[PDB]
This record gives sequence, structure tokens and C-alpha cells, in this order.
Amino acid sequence: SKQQIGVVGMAVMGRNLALNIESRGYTVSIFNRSREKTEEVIAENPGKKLVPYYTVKEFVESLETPRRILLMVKAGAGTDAAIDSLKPYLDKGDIIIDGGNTFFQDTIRRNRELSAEGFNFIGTGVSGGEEGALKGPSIMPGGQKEAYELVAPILTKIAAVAEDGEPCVTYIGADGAGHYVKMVHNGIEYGDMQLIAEAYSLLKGGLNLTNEELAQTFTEWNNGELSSYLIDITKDIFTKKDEDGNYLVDVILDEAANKGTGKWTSQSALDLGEPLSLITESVFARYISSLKDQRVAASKVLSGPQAQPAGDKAEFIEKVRRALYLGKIVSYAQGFSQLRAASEEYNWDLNYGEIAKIFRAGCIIRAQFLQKITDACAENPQIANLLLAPYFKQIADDYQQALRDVVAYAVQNGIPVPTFSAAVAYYDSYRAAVLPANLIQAQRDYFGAHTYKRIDKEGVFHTEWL
Amino acid sequence: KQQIGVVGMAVMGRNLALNIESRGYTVSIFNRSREKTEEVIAENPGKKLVPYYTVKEFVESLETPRRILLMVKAGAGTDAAIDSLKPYLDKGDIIIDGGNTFFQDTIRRNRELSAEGFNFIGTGVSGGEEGALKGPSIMPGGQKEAYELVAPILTKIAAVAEDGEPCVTYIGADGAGHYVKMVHNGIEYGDMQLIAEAYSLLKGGLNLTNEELAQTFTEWNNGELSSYLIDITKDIFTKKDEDGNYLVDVILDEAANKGTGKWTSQSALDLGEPLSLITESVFARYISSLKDQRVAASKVLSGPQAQPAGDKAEFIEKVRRALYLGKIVSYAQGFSQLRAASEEYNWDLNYGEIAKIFRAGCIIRAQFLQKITDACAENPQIANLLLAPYFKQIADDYQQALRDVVAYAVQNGIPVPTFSAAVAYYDSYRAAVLPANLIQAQRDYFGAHTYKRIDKEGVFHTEW
Ligand SMILES: O=C[C@H](O)[C@@H](O)[C@H](O)[C@H](O)CO
Repeated sequence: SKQQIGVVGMAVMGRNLALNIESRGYTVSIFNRSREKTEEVIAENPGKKLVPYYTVKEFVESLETPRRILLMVKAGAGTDAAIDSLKPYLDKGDIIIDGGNTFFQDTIRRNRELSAEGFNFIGTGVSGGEEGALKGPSIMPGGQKEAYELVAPILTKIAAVAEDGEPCVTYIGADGAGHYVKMVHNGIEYGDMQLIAEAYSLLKGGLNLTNEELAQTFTEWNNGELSSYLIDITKDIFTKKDEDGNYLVDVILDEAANKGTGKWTSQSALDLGEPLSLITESVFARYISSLKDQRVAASKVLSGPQAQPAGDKAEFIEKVRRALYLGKIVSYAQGFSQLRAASEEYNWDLNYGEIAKIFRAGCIIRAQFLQKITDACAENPQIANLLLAPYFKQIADDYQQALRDVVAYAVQNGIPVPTFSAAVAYYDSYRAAVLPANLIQAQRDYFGAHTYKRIDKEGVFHTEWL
Repeated sequence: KQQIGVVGMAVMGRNLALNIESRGYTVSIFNRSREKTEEVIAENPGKKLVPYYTVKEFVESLETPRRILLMVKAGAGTDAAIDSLKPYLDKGDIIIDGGNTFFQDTIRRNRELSAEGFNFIGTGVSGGEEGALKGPSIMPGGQKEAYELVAPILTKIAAVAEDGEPCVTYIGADGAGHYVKMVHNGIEYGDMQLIAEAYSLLKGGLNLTNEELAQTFTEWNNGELSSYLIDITKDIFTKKDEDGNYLVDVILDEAANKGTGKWTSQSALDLGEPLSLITESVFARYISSLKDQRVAASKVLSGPQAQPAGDKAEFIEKVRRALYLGKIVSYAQGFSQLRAASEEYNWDLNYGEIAKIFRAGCIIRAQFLQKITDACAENPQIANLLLAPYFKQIADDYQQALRDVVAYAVQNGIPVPTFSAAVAYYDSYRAAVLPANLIQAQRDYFGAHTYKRIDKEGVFHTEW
């Protein structure tokens, strides 16, 4: 007997994807380079149609042809090694799906090489954390359309489904487009978590709310326009205690770790000429959190102010709420503008409304907010920036004063607000018909004879400033 | 024979050649295009410049160990020029690439050439076309022995600081010099953006005329802010268009850079360094380049107008203080990046010596660099310039002005990305506890990533 699909990589996401597939009625072969993990999965899941393999040769031979193999291995060297191991055992026409968090340029190279060798390849993002991998993640596949059609049925079976019944999987585009979209999802996730962290800093620093009051505040916010998976889990985190009675949030070390897709999104913004300030400041905020020993030392020598009077409690809470929602809007406007720049550079003809649609459920950034983006893109598929869409434009009209008030309060109080700060600076630069870049261009001409253009005549000019 | 030859007669190369000749040396010059070489000779009669029209004759014209300064445009024309030189070189010869080359390419070339018995010095040269001619800041990395062999020539063509010291020094091995040149360029983008925000605040908040802006920048240039960029800025505000109007007001506000301004920030991202100010400066150029989008958005989006500025002299002083403290933060971030790069690429950089060669010749030259040199002399392995006594004092005295300026700008609709980043960085770096505890809790909740605790050792995971 042979199984229908095989999964390589039994760390949590891959094991949970295998169990997700088996839960839809499929029989699944599994393999992992560290064999003891495969034994663990079998011991922990008696009764499920998972069949373990302990060599790659036997794993491949166990699959119905054309084979469908999903790889969920560590990005980079590990993924290339897994593919190189499978190759000698495959038949032309076999289907390889790389669902790891792979850098998109690696997928463009791999798609080229494997398609030339006659394999059907799909590089796909998978988002949803441990629970979404098990129950239904967002799935963003790229590659040749013929390859996607060979796996669309199974990907649809395992993907999350939106409340309107639409599966959270769709063909993203050619070659590396799917892994590029997964990277941008992770960059947006970094930005949403830093925005929430700044709201927490503001409520705790400005109002001295207790953890119970922070949980109540996030619960109320989750009942309105801010409802999202990240705010829903935050409200839970603030009441969790350990075996001794300590709130976990207060004993967890404030050193935010990362696995790269945050840095990759920002490095891509820098390559594409996109001003992706909010997600990039979120990466830098994780980086400075990781300099804990330096911060502890500096906290003992550098001076600063104390928090200023916050005024009426409910009014302050509502301003922070409005600052957080408008901050999100600015972060996503920057992220979707980057998706357009990447689509143009890499020739993907991305469908932005469809990307937002698959993020309505499954993924970590899931929220009703994604329907607001889906609808703005449906109305204007090539909209240049979400801030121009009526819904977003009007929220900015209504909420920008709260955001400005919150940033001024935080700065006077010494509470760091890198992303709320960045959101104001971006909104005020994007709407500015004239910026002080005229001076920067005059300086470059002065010290380096770089030439500049004029607003009243054609051509390039160079001046003797003295 | 000549002690040194220059390859590439575009403007930078020809100027370097004239600088060297100006010091008393005879210089062999060569160029891929016979024309430019011919053009150069004509323009400077009497200057000892010996032209060669073949790479072979060019190389044989040089005293061993040969010193060949390569000033072709950083790109693929560099590997082409080296490819053409190799067959005529002898073991021990030295190729010196003065292009604005990406440091990883210099690391590759230095490794490849060494294996073939040739030395390779990748060097930054800062100062502009004019600086190259009169005295640039020179930042060379590669084999130290090769550097010491050509150092007599470099020390005579470099700019000189107040204390008489030439603005050149051995930076470190392989690509260390081109890495430092890159960071100098990142710091230059940060200084220009900080000045641009000060201009925005003075013009939008106080409605200063160009004459008043020039007067203000002149006064600032007399004190601690003294710098080449502030000196040229007051000249720009004084420059009138041939019709009595100011030229800066008709320049298109689309800031270029040419695909290289992003390198410092990309390296910060690779090294784990929070280089927010310089990076926001690159993003400010990127958004200025999206002019069609900005004009479209300006017809749709709403915002506040400038708020009452209050006393004029007080407002100007607060902006001055904000500018100086913002520069301190930008350099603190940049020197911390130099330490992380030194560790990653194994260079054992001397930070005080790097600050010393930036005192003159380069675009960021300013009195300020001496304060950094002083701090590094006292403490060569200082983790961050904010910890040095002089800088901690300025931050204690000027932070309130910076905070007042950012709050004013935000209420007024005036974008201040780098002043904003400076406050956020200062308030994050001094914070013993940040809200990253919630981020770690979230990562453990949704992806079981585990977390550390402040009261126990080890990695923990919670069934949330
Ligand atoms: O937050 C950063 C995590 O290190 C990173 O791994 C991703 O966010 C991942 O998608 C979580 O599953």
C-alpha cells in the first residue's frame, strides 16, 4: 500500500500540517532527518493514518505517483539539502511543495532548476501558527499555474475558510511570488505586534493600568473595529499566571527574538525604493530589545523625564485606541504599496484584493480589517496607496488628531513610540506636495555636482553656488 | 619609472592623479578609452603626467612593488580592469580600488588576488570631485604591509585636520575601508535629513525668509554645530536665481541617490543593529521620489496647519538643540554599527582613528568629530557614544528641546522622521524594560517559540 501525500519535516508546523492533511481523510507518509522526532509524532498520535519512514528512499517509494511531497523544513541550507536528497528517487512529473519560510529569491532559483528537471514545483507560504497549521492556515502558493492546479484540491482541503465560505488559498503568481507574499505577511505581523506593544507602553506608562485593566481594555478593543487575532490573544496573555501566582507577562524577559522575514521585508523595501518605515522600525525595535545588557547599563546613566499627567482616563484610552488603529492603517498602506512595487519588479501581476482576502482567516494577522482592504482593492484594483481609499482616508481624517496627541504625550513622557511616530511622519510626508528634498538636491549639487531639476523648465542643471 | 599609476580618467581618477602630481610625483595614467587620456594631457600642460595607451606599457612604467590606483566606476568595470592587469603584474604588486565599492566585493577581490600573489586595497575616497583634487579623506583596507608601502603617497594627498594629522589611516583588513566609506555615506544621508527637518521647522513654523534661514544657519555654524554641511546650507539659502529670486525654491524636491544609499541600512539589518535614523533618512529620500503620488495624495488627504510657534528666539534655539542631539543619536547608532561590523568581519577597528580621518576632507567633516575622537581615546571600546560623559551631558541638557520640537511638529503636520527616530531611540536605549515581553508572550502563544524569564534560567513554553 502507498500513501497519498508525504510531509518532510516534523517540527511543530510540519507535524501539524501532516495532521491537518490526515484529518481531511488522506493517508500521509512522514519523514524527518532527526528520526527520534518522527517516532515521537507516531507515539503521540495513535489512531491517525500517518505512516513513518526512516530513510528518504523508503519515504519516496511509499508515495502514489505522481508524488506529492510537502517540505516544512528549516529555511536555507536545510531545505536545499532536503530537496537534493529527494531528487535521485523521484520520477519526472513528481510534485514538490516547499511550504517553509523560504527567501523568495531562493524560490525563484529553485523553481527554475526543478522545472527544467521536469518536476512540478510550488513555493508556498503557510501562515497560522501551531493552531492554524493544524486546523486551517492561510496558504499562498507561487509557481507555474499548471503546478498549482495539480495541488489546489488538497491545498483547498487544508486551508482556513473565511466566514463567507471562501478558502484562504489562491494562486498568487509565478515563481517566488507566494514566498514574497508570505514575507510581507510576516513583516506586517511584526508591525502589528510592535503597534500593540506601543499601546501597552502607553496604557501602562500613562495610566498605570494593572494587568487586569490592560486585559479589560484589550477585550473592549477586540469587540470593535480593532478585532483581530493578535488583539484577542493579547487580552488573554494579560491575565495568565504561572504555577506560583506571577503574571507571566511580568516575568518574561523583554528580548524579542526573530527568524528573519522581518529583516527580509525591510531589506526588500530598501532594494525597491519603498518607504516602509513602520515595519522597519518594528524590526529595529526587536533589535534594540535584544541589546538587554546595554539597555540595563544605559538606564543607570542616561537621564529622562517622568510620565506626564494623562488627563481623563477614558479619553486617554480612546486616543490610544484611535492611534493604534490609524497606525495599523499606515503600516498596511506601506506594505500593500511594497507588494505593488515587488509585483512590478518581479513581473507577477499580483491581485492585491485576493491577497487581502486570504488573510481574513488562518493567518496571524487575521482580522475584519482585512475585509476593508479587500473591498478597497475590489473597487480600485490598481489603487496606489490604501490611504486614498474613502474608508481609510476618512478614518485618517477622524483619528489623526488622537494619533498626534498620543505621540506628543509619549515624547513628553519619555515613552518610546517608534511606530506611532513613524506613522505620523509618513502620513505628513506622503500628503506633502513639497518636501525639503529641494535642499538635499541643492546640497548634492554643491558638494558633488550631481545636478538637479527645476519646477519651471526642462532639463538638468548645475550651479556655482558661491 | 613612476612610483604610482592611475587607471580610469573619468573625473575622480584624473583629479586624484593631479593631486598626487601636485605633491611632487610623476604619474602614469591610462584609460580604457584613448580619448579621455588624451583630453587630460592637453588640459594640464607642464604637469608630470605620463600617458600610456596600452595596459602592458602602463604596468611596465611602474616601479615595483607596483602601486596602481584604480578609479574606474565601481561595478563590473572593476573586475575587467583587474582582469586586464593580472597578466602583467608581479607577485607583490598592489591594486588600490578607490571606487565607492560594496565591501563584500572588495572582500572577494582581496581573497582572489591574494591567492594569485597580488595585494588589493579597497579604499574609500570622500570629498567630492573637488576633494579628490585638493585633499580627500582616504579610508583604505587590505594588506597592512601594502598599505604601509603606499602610505607616504597617501599621507601627502589627504586632507589635514586641525592638529596637523593627515585624514588617512590603515582601517583594517580586506573590505574594512570600503565598509567605513559606506558608513560615512549613511551618516551623510542622516545629517542631510536632520538639516532638512530643521529647515522644515523654521520655514513652516516661524515662516523665516531665506535670508533669515541663512542668518540662522550662519549663527549655528559658529558654535558646536560647526560643519561643512551647515556652512554650505547657509550659502544655498543666500543664492539668487539670475532674476532676483532664490534658486533653492525652484529645485524639484525629488532626492536621488543612485542605488547605493541603502547599503548602510541593509548592513544594519543583517547585523542586528537598530540604525533607525540613517534608515529613516533613506526612506525620506524614497518618499520624495514618489512625487506623483505625493501630489495626488495632497489633493485628497487632510491635515492640521502649523501651530503658534511662540517666542521666535526660543523656537530657533530649541530647533538648534534638537538638530545637535539628533546628530549625536545618528552617530551613536552608526558607531555602534561599526563595532558590530568589526566583530562580524574580524577587523579590530579603531573607532577613534576613524573619527579622526572624518575631521576634514570628507562631506561630514565638522568640529563634532573631535568630540567622538575624544570619547574613543578615553574609552576605545565604549559600547555606545551616548555613554560618554560629553554626550550624556548634551542629552541631559537638550532632550527637552528635542521633545518640544517633535511635539510641535506632530501637532503642526510637519514631518520629522529623523527627529522622531532620535527621541524613540534615546527613550528605548535607556529603557531597562521594553514591551518586548508582550511580543515574546505572543510569539510563544501562537508559534510555541519559547521565552526566557527574568527570575529563572532556561527556555520556557506556556500552554496558553
Ligand atoms: O515573530 C517572529 C517569529 O520568530 C517568526 O518565526 C514568525 O513570526 C513565525 O511566523 C512564527 O510562527
